[PDB]
Amino acid sequence: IAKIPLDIDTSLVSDGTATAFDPDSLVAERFKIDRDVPVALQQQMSVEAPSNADVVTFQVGTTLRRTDRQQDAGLLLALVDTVTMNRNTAEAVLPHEGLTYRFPFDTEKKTYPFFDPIAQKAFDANYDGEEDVNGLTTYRFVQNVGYDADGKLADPIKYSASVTARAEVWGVPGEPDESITMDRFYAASRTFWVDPVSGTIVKSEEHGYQYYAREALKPEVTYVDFKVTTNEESVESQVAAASDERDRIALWTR
Ligand SMILES: [Xe]
Ligand SMILES: [Xe]
Ligand SMILES: [Xe]
Repeated sequence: IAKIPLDIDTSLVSDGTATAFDPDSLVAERFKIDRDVPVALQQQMSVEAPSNADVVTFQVGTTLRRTDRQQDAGLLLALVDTVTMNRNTAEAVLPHEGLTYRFPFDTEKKTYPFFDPIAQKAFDANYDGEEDVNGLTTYRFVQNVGYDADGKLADPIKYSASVTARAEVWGVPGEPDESITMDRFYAASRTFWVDPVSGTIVKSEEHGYQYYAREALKPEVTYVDFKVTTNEESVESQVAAASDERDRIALWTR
């Protein structure tokens, strides 16, 4: 019925709060962890080569920054991702699988595989109900990565990463000047609000958690624990884009 357009160029922002390690304390006497820090997650998406009649490539740059700092300070996380997807299905075709940044046209009330770029694997995005978003009826989907159905930490992803520091520097118990090596782990939970016609994700809520531990289910030191939601302006921009796409599709479909 339709193809993902080749002229997508969006910059979306999600605001929220985090507990975060201060990267500027890496060589300090004690690793500094700041609580209840305001943050902004910015996602910039642009179309790149290869894109043609069949496929579309998106380059996505994502940053998480503290908003109680000026522009040269407070960068917490940065990720660049590149994916080529089928223009008709939105499915991925470094190797990605399933949905990544959009749902298919005529999205159904069912489970979809949705890629997590840190886990480097697709996890179920389960249908969770209908909800109005700025006058548009959307389908809500929920994806858990490392958390079970009850929201308990169960299978966090171990990064392939490790950090070695004295117990006094980590701020954990230990023998005097004991050297401790901890692995980095990741777990996340996301909610997507989807326009069922165009498949556009008009709003998202994301709760990301990265920490250091000797054992996966016994987190010891937080790297980042953030919860963000797409801001009003970004939701309005996506609802407008989805609405334009829907108006165009309505002209040649039944
Ligand atoms: Xe990020
Ligand atoms: Xe660290
Ligand atoms: Xe850390």
